[PDB]
Amino acid sequence: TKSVKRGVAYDVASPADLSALSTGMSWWYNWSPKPHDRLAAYDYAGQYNVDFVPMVWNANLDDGQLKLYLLAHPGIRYLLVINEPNLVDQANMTPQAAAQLWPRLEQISAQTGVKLVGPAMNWGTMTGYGDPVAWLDAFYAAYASAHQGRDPQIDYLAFHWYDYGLSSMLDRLSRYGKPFWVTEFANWHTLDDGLQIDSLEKQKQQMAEMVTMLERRSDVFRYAWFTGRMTPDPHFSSLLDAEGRLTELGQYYLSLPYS
Repeated sequence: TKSVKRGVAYDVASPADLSALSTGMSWWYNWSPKPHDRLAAYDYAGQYNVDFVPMVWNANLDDGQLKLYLLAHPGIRYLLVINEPNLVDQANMTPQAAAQLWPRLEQISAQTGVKLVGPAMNWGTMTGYGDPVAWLDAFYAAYASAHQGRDPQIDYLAFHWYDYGLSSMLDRLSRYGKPFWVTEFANWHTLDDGLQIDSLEKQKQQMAEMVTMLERRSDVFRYAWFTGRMTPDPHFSSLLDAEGRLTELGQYYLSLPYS
């Protein structure tokens, strides 16, 4: 038994890594429409009690291939859409470009039953749209313009955050009246102010604070820690080390209480 909210943002490739994660982790995603090819002939849901959630990263979408996959995996009830549109190095989609895509996503929702989770917002780099509120206001106005004043279908907003104040950013984004998935988080504060996360204890402290807060929010359905492994790892953000082995952080993550 474990939290339905608790996930990882990582392209899990190894069944051994699922053995390690699955004691506390309910789900994962890999920024892509299908799991890693290594897992194709493994019943991961039945053996590890984990689910994979597909994602449409940007407008480069093979609608037919995704529909075919979702319809044959009716256990999949959610589709993550649009990875950080206001970041030029990520989805890099203007409000209009996202409005133009959206009916294709709504069609996939009607044809398969999946709820749309996204766009996945952060503080951005796109000219004029650093503030996710400015980007989302514009996306809502663009979509409503094209559809006789109807709002875009948003079942859940998604959010990524690598700093203090995650609860304050969710409060600010509540103005849309939508619940959230927080699909990337960790604390990567770096500036020399006393708050820099420059030790494992400090990442463990901030993981406990953030996880407790996300577990206790009724408007947060799922979250995903960033990430399984990375190198270099200056904030000690990795949950995994050797194939099939947790780090101290990973063991700690899986042990945390939940609602």
